[PDB]
Amino acid sequence: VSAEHDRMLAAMILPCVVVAVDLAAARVRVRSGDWTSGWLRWHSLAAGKVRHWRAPSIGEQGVLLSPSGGVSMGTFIPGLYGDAGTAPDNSASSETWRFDDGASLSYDWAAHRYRVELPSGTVEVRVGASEVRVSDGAVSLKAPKISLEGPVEIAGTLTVSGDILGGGSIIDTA
Amino acid sequence: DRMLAAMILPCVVVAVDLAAARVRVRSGDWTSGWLRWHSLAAGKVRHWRAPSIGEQGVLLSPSGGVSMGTFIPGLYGDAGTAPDNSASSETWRFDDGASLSYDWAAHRYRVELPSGTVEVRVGASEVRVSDGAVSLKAPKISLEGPVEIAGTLTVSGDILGGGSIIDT
Amino acid sequence: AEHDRMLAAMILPCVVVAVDLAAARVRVRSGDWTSGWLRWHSLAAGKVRHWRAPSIGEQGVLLSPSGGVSMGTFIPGLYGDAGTAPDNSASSETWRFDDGASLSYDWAAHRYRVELPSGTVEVRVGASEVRVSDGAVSLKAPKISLEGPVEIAGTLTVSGDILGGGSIIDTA
Ligand SMILES: [Ca+2]
Ligand SMILES: [Cl-]
Ligand SMILES: [Cl-]
Repeated sequence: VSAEHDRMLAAMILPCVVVAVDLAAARVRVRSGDWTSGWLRWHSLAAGKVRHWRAPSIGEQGVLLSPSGGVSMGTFIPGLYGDAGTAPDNSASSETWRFDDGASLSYDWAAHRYRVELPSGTVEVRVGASEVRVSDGAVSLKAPKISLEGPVEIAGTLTVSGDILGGGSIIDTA
Repeated sequence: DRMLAAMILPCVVVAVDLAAARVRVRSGDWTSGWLRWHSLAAGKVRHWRAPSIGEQGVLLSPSGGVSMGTFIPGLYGDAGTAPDNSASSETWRFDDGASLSYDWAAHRYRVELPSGTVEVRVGASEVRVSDGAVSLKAPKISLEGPVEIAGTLTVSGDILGGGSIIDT
Repeated sequence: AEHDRMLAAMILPCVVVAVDLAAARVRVRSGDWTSGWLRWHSLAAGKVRHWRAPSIGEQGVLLSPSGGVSMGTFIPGLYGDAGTAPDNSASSETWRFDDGASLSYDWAAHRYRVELPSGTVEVRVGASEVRVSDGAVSLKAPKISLEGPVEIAGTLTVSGDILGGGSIIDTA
Protein backbone atom coordinates (compact mmCIF):
# COMPACT_ATOMS: atom_id res chain seq x y z
CA VAL A 1 0.00 0.00 0.00
CA SER A 2 2.87 2.35 -0.86
CA ALA A 3 1.83 2.81 -4.48
CA GLU A 4 -1.55 3.81 -3.06
CA HIS A 5 0.23 6.70 -1.32
CA ASP A 6 1.49 8.22 -4.57
CA ARG A 7 -1.80 7.27 -6.23
CA MET A 8 -3.82 9.31 -3.71
CA LEU A 9 -1.08 11.92 -3.92
CA ALA A 10 -1.41 12.28 -7.68
CA ALA A 11 -5.22 12.18 -7.51
CA MET A 12 -5.61 14.92 -4.87
CA ILE A 13 -5.11 17.82 -7.28
CA LEU A 14 -5.90 17.30 -10.97
CA PRO A 15 -5.83 19.61 -13.99
CA CYS A 16 -9.10 19.07 -15.86
CA VAL A 17 -11.58 20.23 -18.50
CA VAL A 18 -15.40 20.27 -18.49
CA VAL A 19 -16.97 17.66 -20.80
CA ALA A 20 -20.58 17.61 -19.54
CA VAL A 21 -22.99 19.76 -17.55
CA ASP A 22 -26.06 18.58 -15.65
CA LEU A 23 -27.75 21.97 -15.34
CA ALA A 24 -30.75 20.84 -13.29
CA ALA A 25 -28.61 19.00 -10.75
CA ALA A 26 -25.87 21.66 -10.80
CA ARG A 27 -23.09 19.15 -11.53
CA VAL A 28 -20.29 18.75 -14.08
CA ARG A 29 -18.27 15.90 -15.55
CA VAL A 30 -14.60 16.72 -16.01
CA ARG A 31 -11.79 14.96 -17.85
CA SER A 32 -8.16 14.69 -16.83
CA GLY A 33 -6.16 12.71 -19.38
CA ASP A 34 -8.27 9.77 -20.53
CA TRP A 35 -10.18 9.65 -17.25
CA THR A 36 -13.69 11.10 -17.02
CA SER A 37 -15.26 11.80 -13.61
CA GLY A 38 -18.74 11.16 -12.28
CA TRP A 39 -21.19 13.99 -11.58
CA LEU A 40 -19.29 16.48 -9.40
CA ARG A 41 -19.95 19.88 -7.81
CA TRP A 42 -18.20 23.07 -8.83
CA HIS A 43 -17.40 25.99 -6.53
CA SER A 44 -19.73 28.87 -7.36
CA LEU A 45 -19.12 32.49 -6.34
CA ALA A 46 -21.62 32.21 -3.46
CA ALA A 47 -23.74 29.47 -1.87
CA GLY A 48 -25.33 31.00 1.23
CA LYS A 49 -27.91 33.72 1.95
CA VAL A 50 -26.55 35.05 -1.33
CA ARG A 51 -26.22 32.59 -4.18
CA HIS A 52 -24.57 32.99 -7.54
CA TRP A 53 -25.16 30.87 -10.64
CA ARG A 54 -22.87 30.59 -13.66
CA ALA A 55 -22.59 27.08 -15.06
CA PRO A 56 -19.10 26.16 -16.32
CA SER A 57 -19.01 25.73 -20.10
CA ILE A 58 -18.08 22.54 -21.87
CA GLY A 59 -14.39 22.95 -22.65
CA GLU A 60 -13.74 25.20 -19.64
CA GLN A 61 -10.51 24.43 -17.83
CA GLY A 62 -9.91 24.23 -14.10
CA VAL A 63 -8.66 22.10 -11.22
CA LEU A 64 -10.31 19.23 -9.35
CA LEU A 65 -9.67 18.91 -5.62
CA SER A 66 -10.28 15.50 -4.07
CA PRO A 67 -9.76 14.87 -0.33
CA SER A 68 -7.32 11.96 0.05
CA GLY A 69 -7.65 11.42 -3.70
CA GLY A 70 -11.25 10.29 -3.23
CA VAL A 71 -12.07 11.46 -6.73
CA SER A 72 -15.75 10.47 -6.50
CA MET A 73 -16.20 13.39 -4.10
CA GLY A 74 -13.95 15.89 -5.86
CA THR A 75 -14.91 19.52 -6.40
CA PHE A 76 -14.13 21.69 -9.40
CA ILE A 77 -12.64 25.16 -9.55
CA PRO A 78 -13.12 26.67 -13.02
CA GLY A 79 -11.79 29.92 -14.45
CA LEU A 80 -8.57 28.91 -16.20
CA TYR A 81 -8.29 30.88 -19.45
CA GLY A 82 -8.12 28.67 -22.53
CA ASP A 83 -9.60 28.05 -25.99
CA ALA A 84 -13.14 27.76 -24.63
CA GLY A 85 -12.80 31.04 -22.72
CA THR A 86 -9.88 33.41 -23.25
CA ALA A 87 -8.86 36.40 -21.13
CA PRO A 88 -11.52 39.02 -21.94
CA ASP A 89 -9.35 42.03 -21.04
CA ASN A 90 -5.74 43.02 -20.35
CA SER A 91 -5.97 46.15 -18.21
CA ALA A 92 -4.28 46.77 -14.88
CA SER A 93 -7.20 49.02 -13.96
CA SER A 94 -10.36 47.09 -14.87
CA GLU A 95 -12.81 44.47 -13.61
CA THR A 96 -14.74 43.10 -16.58
CA TRP A 97 -17.47 40.57 -17.45
CA ARG A 98 -17.74 39.75 -21.16
CA PHE A 99 -20.48 37.63 -22.70
CA ASP A 100 -20.80 35.49 -25.83
CA ASP A 101 -23.20 37.97 -27.42
CA GLY A 102 -20.69 40.82 -27.19
CA ALA A 103 -22.19 42.34 -24.05
CA SER A 104 -19.95 43.52 -21.23
CA LEU A 105 -20.10 44.97 -17.73
CA SER A 106 -16.94 46.68 -16.58
CA TYR A 107 -15.57 49.01 -13.95
CA ASP A 108 -12.37 50.91 -14.72
CA TRP A 109 -10.76 52.70 -11.78
CA ALA A 110 -8.27 54.60 -13.96
CA ALA A 111 -10.99 56.08 -16.16
CA HIS A 112 -13.45 56.15 -13.21
CA ARG A 113 -16.15 54.59 -15.36
CA TYR A 114 -18.82 51.94 -14.96
CA ARG A 115 -19.94 50.67 -18.34
CA VAL A 116 -22.87 48.40 -19.12
CA GLU A 117 -22.68 47.80 -22.84
CA LEU A 118 -25.10 45.70 -24.90
CA PRO A 119 -24.81 45.65 -28.72
CA SER A 120 -28.52 44.80 -28.73
CA GLY A 121 -31.31 43.86 -26.34
CA THR A 122 -32.54 45.38 -23.08
CA VAL A 123 -31.27 46.61 -19.73
CA GLU A 124 -34.03 46.59 -17.11
CA VAL A 125 -34.00 48.04 -13.62
CA ARG A 126 -37.18 47.12 -11.74
CA VAL A 127 -38.20 47.89 -8.16
CA GLY A 128 -41.79 46.99 -7.32
CA ALA A 129 -43.96 48.64 -9.97
CA SER A 130 -41.25 51.07 -11.09
CA GLU A 131 -38.95 50.46 -14.02
CA VAL A 132 -36.16 51.99 -16.06
CA ARG A 133 -35.74 50.26 -19.42
CA VAL A 134 -33.03 50.86 -22.00
CA SER A 135 -33.48 49.12 -25.35
CA ASP A 136 -32.28 49.52 -28.95
CA GLY A 137 -35.15 51.83 -29.81
CA ALA A 138 -36.21 53.42 -26.53
CA VAL A 139 -35.53 54.61 -23.04
CA SER A 140 -38.62 54.21 -20.91
CA LEU A 141 -39.37 55.29 -17.36
CA LYS A 142 -42.47 53.88 -15.69
CA ALA A 143 -43.57 54.65 -12.13
CA PRO A 144 -46.44 55.92 -9.98
CA LYS A 145 -44.34 59.08 -9.89
CA ILE A 146 -41.57 60.38 -12.16
CA SER A 147 -39.54 63.14 -10.56
CA LEU A 148 -36.93 65.21 -12.41
CA GLU A 149 -35.01 67.47 -10.04
CA GLY A 150 -33.05 70.12 -11.92
CA PRO A 151 -33.07 72.07 -15.21
CA VAL A 152 -34.41 69.78 -17.92
CA GLU A 153 -33.57 70.16 -21.62
CA ILE A 154 -35.23 68.21 -24.41
CA ALA A 155 -33.48 68.00 -27.77
CA GLY A 156 -36.54 66.90 -29.70
CA THR A 157 -40.33 67.14 -29.59
CA LEU A 158 -42.50 66.71 -26.51
CA THR A 159 -45.97 65.15 -26.40
CA VAL A 160 -48.04 64.90 -23.23
CA SER A 161 -51.29 62.95 -22.95
CA GLY A 162 -52.48 64.72 -19.79
CA ASP A 163 -52.48 68.36 -18.64
CA ILE A 164 -49.36 70.50 -18.71
CA LEU A 165 -49.11 72.76 -15.67
CA GLY A 166 -46.36 75.36 -15.39
CA GLY A 167 -45.47 77.36 -12.30
CA GLY A 168 -43.85 80.06 -14.40
CA SER A 169 -44.10 81.31 -17.97
CA ILE A 170 -44.94 79.08 -20.93
CA ILE A 171 -43.36 80.58 -24.02
CA ASP A 172 -43.26 79.27 -27.59
CA THR A 173 -41.21 80.44 -30.57
CA ALA A 174 -43.44 79.96 -33.64
CA ASP B 1 -0.38 9.85 5.64
CA ARG B 2 -2.11 12.18 8.09
CA MET B 3 -0.81 15.23 6.23
CA LEU B 4 -2.24 13.70 3.06
CA ALA B 5 -5.71 13.49 4.61
CA ALA B 6 -5.53 16.90 6.30
CA MET B 7 -4.42 18.87 3.20
CA ILE B 8 -7.81 18.96 1.44
CA LEU B 9 -10.93 18.73 3.58
CA PRO B 10 -14.62 18.87 2.72
CA CYS B 11 -16.26 21.23 5.20
CA VAL B 12 -19.16 23.41 6.30
CA VAL B 13 -19.12 26.93 7.81
CA VAL B 14 -20.05 26.75 11.46
CA ALA B 15 -19.24 30.26 12.71
CA VAL B 16 -18.55 33.68 11.17
CA ASP B 17 -16.44 36.54 12.56
CA LEU B 18 -17.36 39.55 10.44
CA ALA B 19 -14.93 42.09 11.92
CA ALA B 20 -11.96 39.72 11.71
CA ALA B 21 -13.11 38.37 8.31
CA ARG B 22 -12.69 34.77 9.46
CA VAL B 23 -14.79 31.61 9.69
CA ARG B 24 -14.68 28.42 11.69
CA VAL B 25 -15.48 25.28 9.72
CA ARG B 26 -16.41 21.70 10.52
CA SER B 27 -15.16 18.57 8.76
CA GLY B 28 -16.61 15.34 10.11
CA ASP B 29 -16.23 15.54 13.88
CA TRP B 30 -13.41 18.08 13.68
CA THR B 31 -13.92 21.84 14.13
CA SER B 32 -11.27 24.31 12.96
CA GLY B 33 -9.97 27.51 14.50
CA TRP B 34 -10.61 30.95 12.99
CA LEU B 35 -9.55 30.80 9.35
CA ARG B 36 -9.51 33.06 6.31
CA TRP B 37 -11.63 32.46 3.21
CA HIS B 38 -10.77 33.27 -0.40
CA SER B 39 -12.76 36.29 -1.55
CA LEU B 40 -13.41 37.19 -5.18
CA ALA B 41 -10.71 39.92 -5.03
CA ALA B 42 -8.11 41.22 -2.56
CA GLY B 43 -6.01 43.80 -4.42
CA LYS B 44 -6.58 47.33 -5.76
CA VAL B 45 -10.16 46.13 -6.06
CA ARG B 46 -11.59 44.11 -3.17
CA HIS B 47 -14.81 42.15 -2.93
CA TRP B 48 -16.80 41.27 0.19
CA ARG B 49 -19.37 38.54 0.71
CA ALA B 50 -19.14 36.63 3.97
CA PRO B 51 -19.84 32.88 3.82
CA SER B 52 -23.09 31.94 5.57
CA ILE B 53 -23.58 29.49 8.43
CA GLY B 54 -24.10 26.11 6.81
CA GLU B 55 -22.30 27.10 3.60
CA GLN B 56 -20.30 24.22 2.18
CA GLY B 57 -16.81 24.39 0.71
CA VAL B 58 -13.25 23.05 0.88
CA LEU B 59 -10.40 23.77 3.30
CA LEU B 60 -6.88 23.80 1.84
CA SER B 61 -4.00 23.38 4.28
CA PRO B 62 -0.32 23.42 3.17
CA SER B 63 1.47 20.34 4.56
CA GLY B 64 -1.68 19.40 6.50
CA GLY B 65 -1.39 22.52 8.66
CA VAL B 66 -5.09 23.03 9.30
CA SER B 67 -4.43 25.83 11.81
CA MET B 68 -3.46 27.98 8.81
CA GLY B 69 -5.84 26.49 6.24
CA THR B 70 -7.88 28.66 3.87
CA PHE B 71 -11.52 28.16 2.91
CA ILE B 72 -13.05 28.12 -0.57
CA PRO B 73 -16.86 28.43 -0.32
CA GLY B 74 -19.61 28.19 -2.93
CA LEU B 75 -20.70 24.54 -2.89
CA TYR B 76 -24.48 24.31 -3.30
CA GLY B 77 -26.41 22.74 -0.42
CA ASP B 78 -29.25 23.26 2.07
CA ALA B 79 -27.91 26.62 3.29
CA GLY B 80 -27.69 27.89 -0.29
CA THR B 81 -29.04 26.00 -3.29
CA ALA B 82 -28.36 26.68 -6.96
CA PRO B 83 -30.49 29.78 -7.67
CA ASP B 84 -30.94 28.93 -11.36
CA ASN B 85 -30.48 26.11 -13.88
CA SER B 86 -29.96 27.95 -17.15
CA ALA B 87 -27.09 27.47 -19.58
CA SER B 88 -27.59 30.95 -20.98
CA SER B 89 -27.69 33.16 -17.87
CA GLU B 90 -25.48 34.36 -15.02
CA THR B 91 -27.38 35.21 -11.84
CA TRP B 92 -26.97 36.69 -8.37
CA ARG B 93 -29.94 35.89 -6.14
CA PHE B 94 -30.41 37.35 -2.66
CA ASP B 95 -32.39 36.22 0.39
CA ASP B 96 -34.92 39.05 0.02
CA GLY B 97 -35.94 37.96 -3.47
CA ALA B 98 -33.75 40.45 -5.32
CA SER B 99 -31.75 39.33 -8.34
CA LEU B 100 -29.11 40.66 -10.73
CA SER B 101 -28.70 38.67 -13.92
CA TYR B 102 -27.40 38.73 -17.46
CA ASP B 103 -28.94 36.43 -20.08
CA TRP B 104 -26.87 36.07 -23.26
CA ALA B 105 -29.61 34.22 -25.15
CA ALA B 106 -32.16 36.97 -24.59
CA HIS B 107 -29.53 39.74 -24.53
CA ARG B 108 -30.90 41.18 -21.32
CA TYR B 109 -29.41 42.68 -18.16
CA ARG B 110 -32.00 42.63 -15.42
CA VAL B 111 -31.81 44.19 -11.96
CA GLU B 112 -34.93 43.20 -10.04
CA LEU B 113 -35.92 44.16 -6.49
CA PRO B 114 -39.34 43.12 -5.15
CA SER B 115 -39.10 46.23 -2.97
CA GLY B 116 -36.52 48.79 -1.86
CA THR B 117 -34.29 50.97 -3.99
CA VAL B 118 -31.68 51.10 -6.73
CA GLU B 119 -29.35 54.11 -6.58
CA VAL B 120 -26.85 55.17 -9.23
CA ARG B 121 -24.84 58.08 -7.86
CA VAL B 122 -22.03 60.02 -9.52
CA GLY B 123 -20.83 63.11 -7.66
CA ALA B 124 -24.03 65.07 -7.02
CA SER B 125 -26.01 63.38 -9.81
CA GLU B 126 -28.34 60.47 -9.10
CA VAL B 127 -30.77 58.09 -10.78
CA ARG B 128 -32.99 56.48 -8.14
CA VAL B 129 -35.58 53.74 -8.67
CA SER B 130 -37.91 52.77 -5.82
CA ASP B 131 -41.36 51.26 -5.21
CA GLY B 132 -43.16 54.57 -5.65
CA ALA B 133 -40.89 56.56 -7.93
CA VAL B 134 -38.17 56.99 -10.48
CA SER B 135 -36.20 60.17 -9.84
CA LEU B 136 -33.43 61.90 -11.74
CA LYS B 137 -31.41 64.61 -10.01
CA ALA B 138 -28.49 66.52 -11.51
CA PRO B 139 -27.22 70.06 -12.25
CA LYS B 140 -28.40 69.26 -15.78
CA ILE B 141 -30.96 66.76 -17.06
CA SER B 142 -30.83 66.12 -20.77
CA LEU B 143 -33.32 64.14 -22.85
CA GLU B 144 -32.12 63.60 -26.40
CA GLY B 145 -34.83 62.32 -28.72
CA PRO B 146 -38.60 62.73 -29.07
CA VAL B 147 -40.20 62.58 -25.62
CA GLU B 148 -43.60 61.02 -24.94
CA ILE B 149 -45.36 61.36 -21.60
CA ALA B 150 -48.30 59.10 -20.77
CA GLY B 151 -49.64 61.13 -17.86
CA THR B 152 -49.56 64.72 -16.67
CA LEU B 153 -46.61 67.11 -16.67
CA THR B 154 -46.06 69.60 -13.85
CA VAL B 155 -43.17 72.05 -14.11
CA SER B 156 -42.23 74.36 -11.22
CA GLY B 157 -40.21 76.73 -13.41
CA ASP B 158 -40.69 78.18 -16.89
CA ILE B 159 -41.47 76.09 -19.96
CA LEU B 160 -39.55 77.39 -22.97
CA GLY B 161 -40.38 75.90 -26.35
CA GLY B 162 -38.30 76.28 -29.50
CA GLY B 163 -41.34 75.65 -31.67
CA SER B 164 -45.09 75.76 -31.20
CA ILE B 165 -46.93 74.85 -28.00
CA ILE B 166 -50.35 73.42 -28.79
CA ASP B 167 -53.13 71.87 -26.70
CA THR B 168 -56.23 69.93 -27.76
CA ALA C 1 10.63 10.34 2.44
CA GLU C 2 10.62 12.04 -0.97
CA HIS C 3 6.84 12.30 -0.65
CA ASP C 4 7.20 14.98 2.04
CA ARG C 5 8.72 17.59 -0.28
CA MET C 6 6.05 16.78 -2.87
CA LEU C 7 3.23 17.04 -0.34
CA ALA C 8 4.67 20.34 0.83
CA ALA C 9 4.88 21.58 -2.77
CA MET C 10 1.30 20.62 -3.72
CA ILE C 11 -0.34 23.42 -1.73
CA LEU C 12 1.58 26.62 -1.03
CA PRO C 13 0.70 29.88 0.73
CA CYS C 14 1.97 32.65 -1.51
CA VAL C 15 2.01 36.25 -2.64
CA VAL C 16 2.01 37.86 -6.10
CA VAL C 17 5.31 39.62 -6.90
CA ALA C 18 4.92 40.14 -10.64
CA VAL C 19 2.07 40.41 -13.15
CA ASP C 20 2.05 39.86 -16.92
CA LEU C 21 -1.21 41.44 -18.10
CA ALA C 22 -0.81 40.53 -21.76
CA ALA C 23 -0.19 36.84 -21.10
CA ALA C 24 -2.56 36.78 -18.10
CA ARG C 25 0.03 35.24 -15.78
CA VAL C 26 1.59 35.96 -12.40
CA ARG C 27 4.81 35.20 -10.59
CA VAL C 28 4.25 34.30 -6.97
CA ARG C 29 6.63 33.92 -4.05
CA SER C 30 6.47 31.37 -1.25
CA GLY C 31 9.39 31.43 1.18
CA ASP C 32 12.62 32.09 -0.71
CA TRP C 33 11.14 30.62 -3.89
CA THR C 34 9.64 32.55 -6.81
CA SER C 35 7.46 30.77 -9.35
CA GLY C 36 7.56 30.90 -13.12
CA TRP C 37 4.75 32.66 -14.99
CA LEU C 38 1.59 30.90 -13.78
CA ARG C 39 -2.15 31.08 -14.42
CA TRP C 40 -4.70 32.23 -11.87
CA HIS C 41 -8.28 31.05 -11.51
CA SER C 42 -10.57 33.76 -12.85
CA LEU C 43 -14.25 34.05 -11.96
CA ALA C 44 -15.25 32.57 -15.35
CA ALA C 45 -13.55 31.20 -18.47
CA GLY C 46 -16.31 29.79 -20.67
CA LYS C 47 -19.01 31.41 -22.80
CA VAL C 48 -18.95 33.89 -19.91
CA ARG C 49 -15.52 35.30 -19.12
CA HIS C 50 -14.37 37.54 -16.28
CA TRP C 51 -11.21 39.62 -15.93
CA ARG C 52 -9.65 41.03 -12.78
CA ALA C 53 -5.87 40.82 -12.55
CA PRO C 54 -4.38 39.99 -9.14
CA SER C 55 -2.45 42.93 -7.73
CA ILE C 56 1.17 42.84 -6.66
CA GLY C 57 1.21 41.87 -2.99
CA GLU C 58 -2.12 40.06 -3.26
CA GLN C 59 -2.11 36.92 -1.16
CA GLY C 60 -3.43 33.50 -2.07
CA VAL C 61 -2.69 29.82 -2.55
CA LEU C 62 -0.82 27.94 -5.27
CA LEU C 63 -2.11 24.51 -6.32
CA SER C 64 0.34 22.20 -8.09
CA PRO C 65 -0.65 18.66 -9.16
CA SER C 66 1.92 16.18 -7.77
CA GLY C 67 3.97 19.15 -6.55
CA GLY C 68 4.86 20.17 -10.10
CA VAL C 69 5.01 23.89 -9.33
CA SER C 70 5.91 24.80 -12.93
CA MET C 71 2.28 24.09 -13.83
CA GLY C 72 0.77 25.42 -10.60
CA THR C 73 -2.34 27.61 -10.61
CA PHE C 74 -3.12 30.54 -8.32
CA ILE C 75 -6.20 31.25 -6.20
CA PRO C 76 -6.16 34.90 -5.07
CA GLY C 77 -8.49 36.75 -2.72
CA LEU C 78 -6.86 36.43 0.69
CA TYR C 79 -7.36 39.79 2.44
CA GLY C 80 -4.07 41.47 3.30
CA ASP C 81 -2.05 44.68 3.11
CA ALA C 82 -2.45 44.84 -0.67
CA GLY C 83 -6.22 44.59 -0.24
CA THR C 84 -8.13 44.51 3.05
CA ALA C 85 -11.70 43.42 3.73
CA PRO C 86 -13.74 46.24 2.14
CA ASP C 87 -16.84 45.64 4.31
CA ASN C 88 -18.01 43.87 7.48
CA SER C 89 -21.75 43.36 7.03
CA ALA C 90 -23.60 40.06 7.24
CA SER C 91 -26.14 41.40 4.75
CA SER C 92 -24.07 42.83 1.89
CA GLU C 93 -22.18 41.85 -1.26
CA THR C 94 -19.73 44.60 -2.17
CA TRP C 95 -17.11 45.58 -4.75
CA ARG C 96 -14.86 48.42 -3.60
CA PHE C 97 -12.39 50.06 -5.97
CA ASP C 98 -9.16 52.00 -5.45
CA ASP C 99 -10.72 55.28 -6.63
CA GLY C 100 -13.42 55.10 -3.93
CA ALA C 101 -16.10 53.66 -6.21
CA SER C 102 -18.35 50.88 -4.94
CA LEU C 103 -21.05 48.52 -6.20
CA SER C 104 -23.07 46.80 -3.54
CA TYR C 105 -26.26 44.96 -2.77
CA ASP C 106 -27.59 44.95 0.79
CA TRP C 107 -30.42 42.49 1.44
CA ALA C 108 -31.32 43.81 4.88
CA ALA C 109 -31.79 47.32 3.52
CA HIS C 110 -33.04 46.06 0.14
CA ARG C 111 -30.73 48.42 -1.74
CA TYR C 112 -28.53 48.18 -4.81
CA ARG C 113 -26.08 51.06 -4.85
CA VAL C 114 -23.69 52.05 -7.63
CA GLU C 115 -21.60 54.85 -6.17
CA LEU C 116 -18.86 56.84 -7.89
CA PRO C 117 -17.23 59.84 -6.19
CA SER C 118 -16.54 61.14 -9.71
CA GLY C 119 -16.56 59.90 -13.30
CA THR C 120 -19.35 58.33 -15.36
CA VAL C 121 -21.85 55.49 -15.38
CA GLU C 122 -22.91 54.47 -18.87
CA VAL C 123 -25.73 52.10 -19.76
CA ARG C 124 -25.57 51.60 -23.51
CA VAL C 125 -27.90 49.39 -25.53
CA GLY C 126 -27.58 49.64 -29.29
CA ALA C 127 -27.73 53.38 -29.96
CA SER C 128 -29.60 54.21 -26.76
CA GLU C 129 -27.80 55.40 -23.65
CA VAL C 130 -28.43 56.47 -20.10
CA ARG C 131 -25.41 58.34 -18.76
CA VAL C 132 -24.79 59.68 -15.26
CA SER C 133 -21.85 62.00 -14.65
CA ASP C 134 -20.84 64.62 -12.05
CA GLY C 135 -22.78 67.37 -13.78
CA ALA C 136 -25.49 65.58 -15.73
CA VAL C 137 -27.98 62.80 -16.24
CA SER C 138 -28.67 62.20 -19.91
CA LEU C 139 -31.11 59.91 -21.70
CA LYS C 140 -30.61 59.37 -25.42
CA ALA C 141 -32.77 57.19 -27.67
CA PRO C 142 -34.81 57.23 -30.89
CA LYS C 143 -37.73 57.42 -28.46
CA ILE C 144 -38.03 58.51 -24.82
CA SER C 145 -41.13 57.37 -22.99
CA LEU C 146 -42.24 58.52 -19.56
CA GLU C 147 -45.18 56.55 -18.17
CA GLY C 148 -46.72 58.19 -15.12
CA PRO C 149 -47.23 61.72 -13.80
CA VAL C 150 -44.04 63.68 -14.42
CA GLU C 151 -42.98 66.41 -12.00
CA ILE C 152 -40.13 68.76 -12.85
CA ALA C 153 -38.52 70.76 -10.06
CA GLY C 154 -36.87 73.36 -12.27
CA THR C 155 -37.32 74.83 -15.73
CA LEU C 156 -38.05 72.97 -18.96
CA THR C 157 -36.55 73.76 -22.34
CA VAL C 158 -37.75 72.01 -25.50
CA SER C 159 -36.16 72.61 -28.89
CA GLY C 160 -39.05 71.02 -30.80
CA ASP C 161 -42.84 71.40 -30.76
CA ILE C 162 -44.84 70.73 -27.58
CA LEU C 163 -48.17 68.92 -27.95
CA GLY C 164 -50.54 68.54 -25.01
CA GLY C 165 -53.60 66.31 -24.88
CA GLY C 166 -55.28 68.31 -22.13
CA SER C 167 -54.96 71.87 -20.85
CA ILE C 168 -51.66 73.78 -20.99
CA ILE C 169 -51.67 76.22 -18.12
CA ASP C 170 -49.11 78.78 -16.95
CA THR C 171 -48.81 81.13 -13.98
CA ALA C 172 -47.30 84.46 -15.12
CA1 LIG D 1 4.94 6.47 1.48
CL1 LIG E 1 -18.65 17.64 7.09
CL1 LIG F 1 -2.87 32.51 -19.24
